[PDB]
Amino acid sequence: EMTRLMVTEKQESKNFSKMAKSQSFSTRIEELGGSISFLTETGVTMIELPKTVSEHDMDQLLHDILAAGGVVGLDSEVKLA
Repeated sequence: EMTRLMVTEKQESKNFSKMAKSQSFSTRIEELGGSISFLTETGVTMIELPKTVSEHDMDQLLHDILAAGGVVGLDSEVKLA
């Protein structure tokens, strides 16, 4: 299970592009139950994260997104709930 955030990398959040690609963010949610999805056609990064992660991993890792300027949009909560 995993809630997918559609992040967009552009002059706004292009700081996020390589953040998600970083060794830290490559793994962070993947080991929790979610993962990364890059849609490089337009510059979107869909982060799937289950609310079954620890609140730290939920809040602060989806916030790691925002730390990178990455903007979070709700694709779907826990694999399309």
